[PDB]
Order: sequence, then C-alpha cells, then structure tokens
Amino acid sequence: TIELTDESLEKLKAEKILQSVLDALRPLTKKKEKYKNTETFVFDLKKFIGKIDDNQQMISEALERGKVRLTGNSLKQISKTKKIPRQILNQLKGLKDNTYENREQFISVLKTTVRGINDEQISLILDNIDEDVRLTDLSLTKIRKAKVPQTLVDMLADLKKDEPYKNEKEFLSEFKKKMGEIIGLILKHAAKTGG
Repeated sequence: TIELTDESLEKLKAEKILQSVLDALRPLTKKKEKYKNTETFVFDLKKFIGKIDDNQQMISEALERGKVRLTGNSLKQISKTKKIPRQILNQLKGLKDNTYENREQFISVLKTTVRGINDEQISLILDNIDEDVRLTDLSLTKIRKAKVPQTLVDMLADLKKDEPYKNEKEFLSEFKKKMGEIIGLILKHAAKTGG
C-alpha cells in the first residue's frame, strides 16, 4: 500500500522543489489517506496542487499574442474538412510563408485576399494557426488576479522564455512536460512500503 510520510517533504526540500508545491502538498500530508493505485494518487495530486487544464482557456486568453506565420502542416492536417475548396488552398498557398507582424495583419490578409465566399471556412482556418507565445509580467499579474492558485503563476514565471514559441500548442506541450517532470520528481520520493 502506498502512503505519504512527513519526512518526504523534508527530502523534497533538498531537491529545489517549488515552495508553492510544498504548500499545496501539505494538505496531502494532513489528509491521512492511504491510496492503492497510481492513477488515484496522481489525479488527486494534480487536483490539489493545481491543474492547468482547469483554467487552460483563461491562461490562453491571458497570454500575450505575437506574430503569425503560415504553415504547410496547418493545411495538410486541415484538408480533412471538405468545406475549404482546394482552389482556396491554392489561393492561400500563393502567399506562401507570409510571416505577418501580428494577428491583426493575418486577419486583414485573410479577410482581404479571400473574397466572394463564405467566412465560416475562414474562421475554421484559424483553428490550427501558428501563433507566437510571449510571457510578460502583466499577463502573469492578470493570471494572479484571476484567483488561480499561486503555484500556477510561480511555475509560469519559472518557465520564462524570451524566444517566441512556434505555436500555442507547443507552449502547452512544454507546460505539460514541465508539470509531468515535477510530478515524476514528486513520485520518486513516495512512501517506503518496499512492495
């Protein structure tokens, strides 16, 4: 049977774990609950410490928005939908690899270059756009004002990056990898039943 013991926190303290992580883990120490499965422990740890998927949309909205560039993979994996004609695909590929200044320029080009056709396909094209991600102090301040757990903002600041991300999905994947690494480091110091 897996458990949790008080000295596990002291052992983790030598691993440079986030202080907010320890503050959220203190509930786990005081819960006096004996788990038996990996899933029922990991899911509860994510819930108590804080889940990015709970406020993923809010985090996405609060994030700064940067430049937009066209990607061949976007059309390649959006060709499943039959709404967009292949002549529209050729028209968009005519201005291939157009790295616009920001989202406004891309929106203006999409509304201007494409004409005499319905705009629902234009809106659906925006589903898989490569948009850069920027992290600033004001966005983190807004996130903190959004009543999210402080560990979210702490680890977001710990993931500060000046280089612009290729797309938001890559930033989310990096965040998922970071939280998975933290979870694995935590589980490395689990109870010592020995079985």
